This record gives sequence, C-alpha cells and structure tokens, in this order.
Amino acid sequence: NNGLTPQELEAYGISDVHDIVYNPSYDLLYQEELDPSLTGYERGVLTNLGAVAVDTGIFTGRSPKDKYIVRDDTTRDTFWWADKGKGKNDNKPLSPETWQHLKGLVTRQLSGKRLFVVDAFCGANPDTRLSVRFITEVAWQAHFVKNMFIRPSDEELAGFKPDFIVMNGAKCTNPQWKEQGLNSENFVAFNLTERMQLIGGTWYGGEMKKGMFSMMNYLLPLKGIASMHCSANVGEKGDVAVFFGLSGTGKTTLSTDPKRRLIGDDEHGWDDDGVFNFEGGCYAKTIKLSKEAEPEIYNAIRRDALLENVTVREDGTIDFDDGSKTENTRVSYPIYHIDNIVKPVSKAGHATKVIFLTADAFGVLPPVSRLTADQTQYHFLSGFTAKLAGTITEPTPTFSACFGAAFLSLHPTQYAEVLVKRMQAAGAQAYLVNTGWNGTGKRISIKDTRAIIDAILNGSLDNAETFTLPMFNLAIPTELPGVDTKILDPRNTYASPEQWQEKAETLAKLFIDNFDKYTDTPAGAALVAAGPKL
Ligand SMILES: Nc1ncnc2c1ncn2[C@@H]1O[C@H](COP(=O)(O)OP(=O)(O)OP(=O)(O)O)[C@@H](O)[C@H]1O
Ligand SMILES: [Mg+2]
Ligand SMILES: [Mn+2]
Repeated sequence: NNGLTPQELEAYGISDVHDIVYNPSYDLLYQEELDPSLTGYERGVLTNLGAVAVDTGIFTGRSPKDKYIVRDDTTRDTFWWADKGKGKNDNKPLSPETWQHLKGLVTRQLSGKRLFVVDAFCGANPDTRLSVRFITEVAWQAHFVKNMFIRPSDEELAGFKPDFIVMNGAKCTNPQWKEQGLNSENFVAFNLTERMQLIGGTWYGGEMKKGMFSMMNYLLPLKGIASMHCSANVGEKGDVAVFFGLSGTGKTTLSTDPKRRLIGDDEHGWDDDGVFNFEGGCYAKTIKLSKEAEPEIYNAIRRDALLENVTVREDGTIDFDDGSKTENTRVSYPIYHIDNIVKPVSKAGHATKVIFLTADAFGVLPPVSRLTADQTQYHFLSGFTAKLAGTITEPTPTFSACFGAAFLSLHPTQYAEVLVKRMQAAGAQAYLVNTGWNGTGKRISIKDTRAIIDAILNGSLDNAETFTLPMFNLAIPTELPGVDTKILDPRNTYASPEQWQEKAETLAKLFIDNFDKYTDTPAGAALVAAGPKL
C-alpha cells in the first residue's frame, strides 16, 4: 500500500507495527536520543560540543567471525567462499534453512514496536546505486545510517523502491547457535536471493556500513566497475587522487585536506566517468584527536554528528585521549560538515594519482616511494600494514588483500584486474607511503606526512631524482620540498644501517611467504619478481 504503511512492513514478515518513524529529520533524531526515558545502550548523552555520544555496547567494532552469506543458486558459483579452494576470508556459507530461522528471530523482535525506517542510497550514480531500506528500533542507529548513506530528496522518496533491505535486530540473539554450527549467538547474515541483511546481538553501526560495502564489492566488479576501500579528493585543476589503506593508516585524516575538495573518505567506485563516493558521510577516528593537528575533523564534531564510545566527563567535556572502553572510538557526520567538499553529487573524474597507505611498525619501509606498474599490483594484493601489539612492543604484521580483505565478496585478483584496467586508461601513477614508524621508535608526525602528500600531488615527487632502496627495490627521492631529507632513507633513522638490514630481511620474508598463495596463476607467479628479494 502506497506511502509506507505498516501493511508494507508485513511483507518483510514484521507484524503489529504500531508507530513508524519514516526518514526522521536530524531534529527528530536529536530529541529521540536525549529522551530521559531511555535506558541502557539506547541512551545518548549531550557533550559540550553540541554532539550526542552513544555507547555501542559490548561490540565496539566489527565481528568477522559472525559474518555469513547464504549459499544458494545465486551466490554459489560467484562468491569467494571461505571453505573453497580460494583464499582465507570471512565469507562463511549459510544454509537457506538457518537463514529463515535467523529471519524469524529478527522480524519477531521488530514486531509490535515503534520502528525507525530510513530509506537511502548507496552509490552517488543512479545507474549503479542501491536503494537501501534500513529498519531498526534504536534511534541512534537510524541516525548512523542517515549520516553514512546518501540522503534522498523528497522527490526521490516518491518513487523509492528498495533493492536491498537491512533489518537490525541488535537486541535479539540466536540461542540455537551451537546446534546450527555458527560461531556464537550473534549474527551478521546476508542473503542475495532475498537481497537482505540481518543483524542480531551486535549494536555496532559499522556492520551496516561495511555490510553494504561488501554488497557493492560483489555487484560492481561483475560489471567492470572498480569497488574500492579508499578515500578521495580533487584539486582545483581537477586532478583526482585516491588513497588506499587498511584501518588506521590515514585515509580519513589525510584526504581531509583544506586545500583540496573531499570526494569521500572510505568507499568509492570507478566507472567510465570517473571516481564516485558510495556514502553520504564520514566516519572519523577520535582517539587522541588533536584539534591543532586535525582541525577540519574536530570542527565537524557538532550537533548532528554522532560520537561513539568516547568517554564524556561529568561536566559534559570529552576526553578524546581515553581509550579505556576501546581504541576504536569514532564519530560519524554527514559529509557537508566538512567545508571544502564536492557538491551536490560526490563524484569527480578519473584518478591520476593512486596512493597506497601503510603503517609500517617494523620501521623498514620509506616515507614515500614511486611504484612501478608491477609493484602496484604486488602491493595491492599484499595489503600490508603492521600495528604494534605489545604493551607498543613487537610489531605484528597484517596482510589483507586489496587493502580491505574483510569486505571482499569476490576473489582478490578480480579487484586488481578491474583496478589495473582503470589506472591504465587514465595513465595513473602509483605511490607507497609509510604513515607508520621508522628506526626512531616514534610514528611519523601528521605534519611530515601531509608535506609528503603535497609533494606527490603537486608533481615535485615525479620530478625528483631517485635511487633504489635495496631488497624491496623501491625508488625513493634524494630530497623533497617541505620534508627532512634524513627521513627519506629509512636507513638514516637507525644508529647503524645494519639494524635496518636485519629488520628488512624479516619483513621481506613475511611478504614472500604471504604472496606465495597467489602464485597459483601465471600472472601472480610473474608478479613475484615485483616483490622483495634477499
Ligand atoms: N603520520 C600520520 N599519518 C596519518 N595518520 C596519523 C599519523 N600519525 C597519527 N595518525 C593517526 O592515525 C589514525 C589514522 O586514521 P584514519 O582514521 O585515517 O584510518 P582510516 O585509513 O580512515 O581507517 P578506516 O577504514 O578504519 O576508516 C588517526 O587516529 C590519526 O590521528
Ligand atoms: Mg576512515
Ligand atoms: Mn574503512
């Protein structure tokens, strides 16, 4: 029935829907979250910055072990399954039967309640975008999807017909999990035949964000459109730059550059016209957030922005440095909270600069180096980054294909293939930047990192004289405008170049061991030459 009547939700299996809050405004959401009635995790608090902060509960990040995709006649022969001959991933198969069981738990949990329904888009271009309908019973959750996805116009809602439905049943869990062979009572399931996503047990909003991203990572490459885990911005001359990288590497902090127009900060596609954003907002990290170091992001934290897991003092002030509940404190905000952005549609032309961000805890890789075409692919499939696990003692490596393995629905080489095709057609140049550590035991400052990005974007790096770094065979500059020459050669940051050597051999070996699983095909076996060598 036209409009968005309760009888329309009955088709989804939801019953006794009393009140339906359809596409709530930011003001409605504001009063909903501050309602003194609210108890538990539904309760939001007001901070001295005018933004409301919520607690996501026990889950303060994604839960890949609870992710499942229904294996049926639609997904069977196309999906990159975790139990298939292909690589290690989180795409665990699920039977249609267990799906229906999980669906029953969700629809029942959402029956006889006041439901928030947010209609939106995933993808800036109408020809490849997904019309998604989110259903929840928690206000701050509908707020999160309002911030993160593309907010439709009144005229667009008129002819709005969803392609995908996501039902968030955070308050319910699956008690029959042991009998079904699942990881736990919690669940994040997808069914491509019904085009739905179910969430149970976990309150974390990121599951809906990354969940839709995973779906885009499935549909687009099959159409020849690159789907990427990267930030992106444009210059006044129209030069587009994409920044790939794993979590915590700098895609958001570095693309948020006042001198350039922000396209997006995390999920983009690349078609015949160019690079386009999937989202309608940004999701910044807030631990130890410095207003001096990252002023644009700090000023975005105001009414309508949603703080997550941050610790708010009695006086309402936020302690950004406190990571007691989690180091993964975040804040989402609609994109317009950033001044210099592409308006009204988040898209631009083909990218000409392709930057790979990595936080090397081993202190081996150089701050910046220009990559050859074969090294571009080698490093893309490698997806290296290292944290520093050890209360930061003993660096621990992470190799995540395409810089976002956790969101891949297809085999990694399928993404590399479509990426290489787009880069070629545009004569794009690739670079590798170490936003991490060096022999000093301290992470490179944001100031130094921004200077390096400018040199890459302004061309002064392309004109610089370079020499080859041994083992990894990376072309590194002799000098660069704005940055200290001493840090350009990673070996200079150690007391003796012998220290670098030893650590470099360790890292090189890890890379070689990791890439070995790709050498099954001639193309990948050919790429081994583009990797490190002892
Ligand atoms: N030199 C540096 N370069 C970049 N970021 C730095 C640097 N030094 C410190 N940081 C901090 O590291 C983090 C980089 O975070 P960022 O939010 O950009 O990750 P991201 O790539 O967007 O990951 P995700 O996909 O999870 O959003 C921020 O907390 C930033 O303040
Ligand atoms: Mg980010
Ligand atoms: Mn991300």
